[PDB]
Amino acid sequence: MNLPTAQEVQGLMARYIELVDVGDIEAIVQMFADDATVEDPFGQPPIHGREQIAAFFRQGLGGGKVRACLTGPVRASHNGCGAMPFRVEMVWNGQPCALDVIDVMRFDEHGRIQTMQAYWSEVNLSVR
Amino acid sequence: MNLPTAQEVQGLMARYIELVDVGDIEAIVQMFADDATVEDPFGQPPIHGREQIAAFFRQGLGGGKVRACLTGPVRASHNGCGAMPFRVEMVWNGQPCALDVIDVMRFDEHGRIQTMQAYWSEVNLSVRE
Ligand SMILES: [Cl-]
Ligand SMILES: [Cl-]
Ligand SMILES: [Mg+2]
Ligand SMILES: [Mg+2]
Repeated sequence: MNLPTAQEVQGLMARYIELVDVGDIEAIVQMFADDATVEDPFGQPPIHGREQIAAFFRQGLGGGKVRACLTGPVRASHNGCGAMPFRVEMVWNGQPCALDVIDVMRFDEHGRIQTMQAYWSEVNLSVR
Repeated sequence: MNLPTAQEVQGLMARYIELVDVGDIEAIVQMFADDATVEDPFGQPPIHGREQIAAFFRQGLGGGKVRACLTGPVRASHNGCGAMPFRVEMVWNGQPCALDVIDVMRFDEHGRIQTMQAYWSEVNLSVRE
């Protein structure tokens, strides 16, 4: 509970996708530190504020049917950071779709997230 | 090339992995901006400039026997950045091992790598496959 060790990073990151897949918005939002920023998709301004991280997520996961799965292991550093590949199954244009995503996270001392960057574009989005 | 779009970033990144996979250390370096910054592994201090970058890559790759392959699609942005998952197979002490990596690249307006972060560690080395 201090800065996560690489093995522990592999744990918080993978929690984090479970939770997202099970749809627990409230549990997602206790993972973020108070000053934490969300860039999703990377390219677009950091979000920020705990009401605001919680409206972000509630806009993405509210309607309960999203499924998110890792598609390879969590790469983890020794300075409390990591990156992961995954896929998301969602709805676009009324129809089911997927989306391949990569997250990079830094974990502050308190084992909470501080930055989250998500990489994807249309170029990753596939209609099923 | 100017800043790269998203489709252009997917293609630049995938070529980096080939060039790595074939071991053309001058062609790799030349993908980088003249003043580019490598952090590999992210967290060890940034390797700066093509001289230093060349010394780095020669020391990883010059021994031979490294092969590198993507393991899913490149995740691109519209601000010339991306991210890709890949696996590096090598031979250590004559035992083969696999290393799972994600590189994160930021490209300039010539379409040269400005900055490369490589996320991995010792969790990510697996010495039976
Ligand atoms: Cl992977
Ligand atoms: Cl993937
Ligand atoms: Mg090849
Ligand atoms: Mg320049």
